[PDB]
Amino acid sequence: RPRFSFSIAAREGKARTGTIEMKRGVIRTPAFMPVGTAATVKALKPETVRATGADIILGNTYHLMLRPGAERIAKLGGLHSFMGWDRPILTDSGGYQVMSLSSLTKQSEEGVTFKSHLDGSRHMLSPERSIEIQHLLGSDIVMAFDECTPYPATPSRAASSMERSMRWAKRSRDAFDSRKEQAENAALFGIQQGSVFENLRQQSADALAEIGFDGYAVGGLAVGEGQDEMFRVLDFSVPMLPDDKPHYLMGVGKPDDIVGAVERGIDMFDCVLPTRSGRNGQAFTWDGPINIRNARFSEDLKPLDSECHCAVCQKWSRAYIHHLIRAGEILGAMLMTEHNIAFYQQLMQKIRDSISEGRFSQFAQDFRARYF
Amino acid sequence: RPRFSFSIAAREGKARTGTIEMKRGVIRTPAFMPVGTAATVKALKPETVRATGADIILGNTYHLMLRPGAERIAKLGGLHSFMGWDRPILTDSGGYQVMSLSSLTKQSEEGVTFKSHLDGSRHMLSPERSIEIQHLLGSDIVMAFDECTPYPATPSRAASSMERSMRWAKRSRDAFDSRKEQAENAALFGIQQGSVFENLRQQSADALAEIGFDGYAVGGLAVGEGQDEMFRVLDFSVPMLPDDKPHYLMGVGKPDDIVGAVERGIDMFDCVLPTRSGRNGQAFTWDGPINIRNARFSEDLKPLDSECHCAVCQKWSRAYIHHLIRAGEILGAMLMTEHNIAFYQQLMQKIRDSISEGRFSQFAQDFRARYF
Ligand SMILES: Nc1cc(N)c2c(=O)[nH][nH]c(=O)c2c1
Ligand SMILES: Nc1cc(N)c2c(=O)[nH][nH]c(=O)c2c1
Ligand SMILES: [Zn+2]
Ligand SMILES: [Zn+2]
Repeated sequence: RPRFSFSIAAREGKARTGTIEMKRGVIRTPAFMPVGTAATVKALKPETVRATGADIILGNTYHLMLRPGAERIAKLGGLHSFMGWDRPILTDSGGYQVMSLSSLTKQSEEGVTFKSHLDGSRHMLSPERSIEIQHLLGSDIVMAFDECTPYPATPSRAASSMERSMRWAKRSRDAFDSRKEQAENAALFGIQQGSVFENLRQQSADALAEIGFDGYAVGGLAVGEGQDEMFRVLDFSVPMLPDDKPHYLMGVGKPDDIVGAVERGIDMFDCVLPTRSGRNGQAFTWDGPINIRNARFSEDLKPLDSECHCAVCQKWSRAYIHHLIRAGEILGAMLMTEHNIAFYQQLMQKIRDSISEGRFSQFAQDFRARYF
Repeated sequence: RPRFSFSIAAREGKARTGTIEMKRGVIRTPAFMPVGTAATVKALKPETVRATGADIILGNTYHLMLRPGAERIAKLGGLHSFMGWDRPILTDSGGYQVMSLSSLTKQSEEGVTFKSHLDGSRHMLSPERSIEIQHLLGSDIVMAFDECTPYPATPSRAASSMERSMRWAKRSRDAFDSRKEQAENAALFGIQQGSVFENLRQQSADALAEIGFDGYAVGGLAVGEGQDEMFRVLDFSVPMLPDDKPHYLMGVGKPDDIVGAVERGIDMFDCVLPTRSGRNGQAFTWDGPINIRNARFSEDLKPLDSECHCAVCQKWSRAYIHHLIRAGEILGAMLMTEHNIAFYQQLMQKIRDSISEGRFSQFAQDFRARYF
């Protein structure tokens, strides 16, 4: 396969369905990427993640540079080898989690200096270091290092962050290209910023396209603005990005958000929702999510979802998983997670098929009628 | 298959190797039984437990009567159906864990009344109720309800507990037999008591044989007496039990204890060691156990054990599992547990094969030379 090749097979309105070919595998889009936090998709062996239908997973750069270490993972043969996942891996830049999880973050034009929320150590993450860490990890899709703008943002602050992000996008591009091995085997995605302001999003899109990237992510969303606002922003933002390249909506995972995002042109998604779902009792079903911990499921012999085809719904009942979760049993987490990720992948398959068949709009309608 | 049929295929000294045929499956002996505490073998799907080579698992009656409830499990179709394990299941009487984990235990000739260490509720466990609960669970091998004697024990107290246990063994037998369905489909094991005293063990063995059971367990050991004393007691105790029936050593699981116990006539074992091992970093190897959390394994690319054939040793390195455990990741527990249970099953296979081939004594010697 080629280093990177995105092809759209079918369309319906703004929605697209196709594939991304990379050296390590083919990615069917719209795609959902399970998140591997500390070099592991929570409570799941990589073979199980693949069994759910996943073509690609996301790796958190922030956690990896801290815990085992980027250099260490490289010495061990790369993240793929390390965790046992031989398919594509998209890695975030680490920046977003630096601003969310780390201590004493000192920001500058050069990058960001911060303290670990673990050992209390110190690191100087920058566009160059982030690209380098992602290289050390052996990432297939590398995200440009940016600065996520907090919501709500004033036009002036949103402009400054976006402008800095565009400058950092150029530095990310150059860092990526100067590393021969990485440029020849991996892909690079740029990230659009501009908060909720149309003019800023347009300037960001133009700057990104001018630099040139393999894919374009819509950043700065799913940060407290609500679905209506997110959709309103996506309405004008997605059309600004190059049509022939993948559109990636970062940190978006509620089923209804994904459906609406695909209707607006998004091809890729990632979220912790599925993994953190079965950690509190939340299991997704076609009739809406349910909290397995509720007493009404103590003697329910039916599977988590009536039509889901995952191994969990084939083999175990709600009653058993209810008991497992309430007992604080690890198997409870394993089973809940497998089902949830499988549910998401089935959602992505239903989306891809409906687009390919020109009945996506009807699917979106039927999905919402039942889900809500 | 028959309700119960034990047959010895080979012998070497006191050691035996054979099979127990039951309706739900064949059990190869000497056998190691993984422990399913809250209706789950910690961090493992039942298919994975079977993949390690396990022919049978143990179910904790104490935990089950408390958490989901015996009656509830029965209404749900039995423990086998509930947890997804269709092979034999041996259930303890619940008594031992009543004296170890529960609050305010009030003992009498009728049984034991106690408070739950969970909700703080109250229950009246007796030989009749224990047998009944095990029936409700759908147990294949039912353990008689006894009274484990604390170590050290005075001759007088050991005698009183043993005598009470023999009276409770008779009540267990009668309770079991009066329940047609249970008597026709399940097996009943009696438990020998008498502490470290030879005369008491002899009286217990005689009383048990007089009543008649499908199997005989050596109870009252692995309670703080040390390996030398345990072995010394087994030396004279095992020969007192019927030779043509299975000999079960309860709560014994260190690899060296199992080897020495088999040399003394034991056919069945169960222990939490394997499951609680990979919870602190302990992984068993042929060169002795290792603590995966130790910094020396951070960049060790070799598998947990060099010759182990489990899926974990085929797919992941010490370095990865070291990181997972130190990161508090669930997959760390899943991988450590699978390997440890697989190691135990391989130990049981090496024991069975060496007995069948008349070279067990040599195996025991070689095993210890390397393990220590
Ligand atoms: N919701 C979001 C999640 C993310 N991981 C990111 C990011 O990594 N970079 N930039 C972003 O804007 C962003 C937004
Ligand atoms: N070590 C032991 C573990 C056990 N689960 C038991 C038991 O269940 N009954 N009686 C016993 O003596 C005993 C001993
Ligand atoms: Zn399912
Ligand atoms: Zn192994």
